[PDB]
Amino acid sequence: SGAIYVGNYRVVNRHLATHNDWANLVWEDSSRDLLVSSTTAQGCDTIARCDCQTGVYYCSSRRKHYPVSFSKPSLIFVEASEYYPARYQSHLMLAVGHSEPGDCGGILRCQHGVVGIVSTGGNGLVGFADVRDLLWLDE
Ligand SMILES: CSc1cn(C)nc1NC(=O)N1CCC[C@H](C(N)=O)C1
Ligand SMILES: [Zn+2]
Repeated sequence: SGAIYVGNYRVVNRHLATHNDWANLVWEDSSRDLLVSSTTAQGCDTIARCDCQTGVYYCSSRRKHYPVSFSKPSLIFVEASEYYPARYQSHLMLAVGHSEPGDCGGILRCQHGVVGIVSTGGNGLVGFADVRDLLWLDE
């Protein structure tokens, strides 16, 4: 679990969104596993606006942060699960790192701010749903 709080927005993995998230929906994209909902309070997370390929992510299954090199956002095939059939997930970045399903939501950050959230894994790899292209999170 985990979310990004910036302005009047909350960003979560779409597969982990709540009834409140869906009843306060701004935008959602199943192909990216993202869902953004509105909030009453003001969030102060800075979103990175960069092309960084290095950063640090929070791994809840180890109660530890890990430094990673990660790939450019792209269309990567993702196995079927209880939330989605087998499909290509877009805007996904992979890195060599430990992850388990409950890790989804963990933030990935570089020196410029929040890069994205843990969204996929398996086989000694971890995938992050990129949010840097969502410029409207600031306006
Ligand atoms: C949840 S990350 C993970 C780590 N391991 C070992 N296995 C993992 N499971 C996954 O990759 N997914 C299950 C939850 C939804 C994900 C998606 N975005 O389609 C796919
Ligand atoms: Zn950066």
